[PDB]
Amino acid sequence: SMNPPPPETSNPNKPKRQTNQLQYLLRVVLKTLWKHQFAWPFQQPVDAVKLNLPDYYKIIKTPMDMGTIKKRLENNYYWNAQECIQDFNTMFTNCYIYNKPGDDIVLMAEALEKLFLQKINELPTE
Ligand SMILES: CCn1c2c(c(=O)[nH]c1=O)[C@H]1C(=C(C)N2)C(=O)OCc2ccccc2OCCOc2cc(C)ccc21
Repeated sequence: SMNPPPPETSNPNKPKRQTNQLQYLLRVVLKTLWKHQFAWPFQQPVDAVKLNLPDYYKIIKTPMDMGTIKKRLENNYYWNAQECIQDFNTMFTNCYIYNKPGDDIVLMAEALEKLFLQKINELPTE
């Protein structure tokens, strides 16, 4: 029923790079999704207490959210663009695993995912 610690957004032992692709992921991709009308469920770690979801963190064992991603990008946490893309994909997949296919939140995630995949199709070359 309680929340786990959130995913780390810094770690002095983890290697990292600043690449043009990661800058794009922050300045274009994250910013575009963050401002979307459907972003709000995804802007912070899932609070299973507030949401009365005592099974959330029994079903979702790799939690991810755009607040964490935003901090990771701002903090230069990632080694490459693929690490960040994987975090977005985990976030969307978690929503589809936890929720039923007809749910409103699934429609919202699907709209954000469509936009996300459009923006990463324009991902600049390394
Ligand atoms: C991403 C994590 N997430 C998630 C929800 C969810 O259902 N599934 C998830 O995976 C919830 C939810 C959030 C922040 N996040 C929220 O704010 O819920 C308030 C709430 C509190 C107590 C009781 C019911 C209740 O709302 C029932 C409808 O829930 C909806 C419906 C829509 C359109 C969007 C989100 C949600």
